[PDB]
Amino acid sequence: SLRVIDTHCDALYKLQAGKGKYTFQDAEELDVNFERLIEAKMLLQGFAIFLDEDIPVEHKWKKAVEQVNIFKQHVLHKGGIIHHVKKWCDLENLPEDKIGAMLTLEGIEPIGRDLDKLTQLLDGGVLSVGLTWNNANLAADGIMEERGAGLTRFGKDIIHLLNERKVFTDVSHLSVKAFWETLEQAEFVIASHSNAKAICSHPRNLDDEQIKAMIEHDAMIHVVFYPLFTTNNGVADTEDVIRHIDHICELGGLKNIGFGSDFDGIPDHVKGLEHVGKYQSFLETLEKHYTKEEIEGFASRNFLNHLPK
Ligand SMILES: CC(C)C[C@H](N)P(=O)(O)C[C@H](C)C(=O)O
Ligand SMILES: [Zn+2]
Ligand SMILES: [Zn+2]
Repeated sequence: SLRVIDTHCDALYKLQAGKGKYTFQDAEELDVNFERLIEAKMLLQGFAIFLDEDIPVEHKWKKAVEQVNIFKQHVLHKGGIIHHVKKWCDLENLPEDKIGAMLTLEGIEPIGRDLDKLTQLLDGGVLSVGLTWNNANLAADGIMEERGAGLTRFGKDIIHLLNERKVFTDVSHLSVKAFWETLEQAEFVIASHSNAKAICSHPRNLDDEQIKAMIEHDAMIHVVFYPLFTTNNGVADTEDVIRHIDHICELGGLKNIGFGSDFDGIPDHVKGLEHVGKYQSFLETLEKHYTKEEIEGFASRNFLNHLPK
């Protein structure tokens, strides 16, 4: 078996929505739960902070802080084993009996116009920040906004702070224009959950030009287990996920590929990747296609080679 790094799940959004109905220990309805993370042999799971687009502007910060509190109270020190990775040394020094968990921020909506709110989140240990979800916000346009604009000054100022703090700038969800501008501005670039658009043409995916640029930037691309972004017909299994891995390798990105499941953030599943406990069976499926060294690259080593430094 091999340890796993997965950059993106929406367990916090789901736990929050559940209103106490879900036990993180073992709830079957949670794609990511304690028992399943153990089964996965998880090394590091990214937990996104994300609010429904319908949480009003005046409550977004409160609800985000609530998610951070859910993380601290119900995820963290689960089994004593879940260990909060708040800085990159925490991961590099992680005890072998621990499973690392980091916070990431999916769109800067919760900070309003206040950079100090972002500072608070970074101090709290957020290690990757997506400037946008799908919508227009004060930092940039996300991919679903028809205007498709790039970065605002605020967006640029945010990226500068991220660079300074050795935090990833996450391009998943950005408009095409914001993507290109972000590559010029950001020092530590990741796509925490995006697939290849040549293989599945959803606008949420990255085209060949974008993928080549990511590689040139020495960025990480973390493939996502959502059938809608995996196959054009919307029905997908693990071999279909591998077609994206193949494609990125073909574009020169063997060492730039990781996993970003989007577990708990998706209405249906890739067959064979129904929940995070399926990870080990998926890695063995990979053995028909790639060497153990290459698979270890996808599972953890690529990400580990790209920590902000
Ligand atoms: C919690 C649900 C509603 C939204 C998630 N934050 P998502 O990560 O945006 C899932 C989606 C398919 C995507 O990645 O585009
Ligand atoms: Zn998410
Ligand atoms: Zn998302």
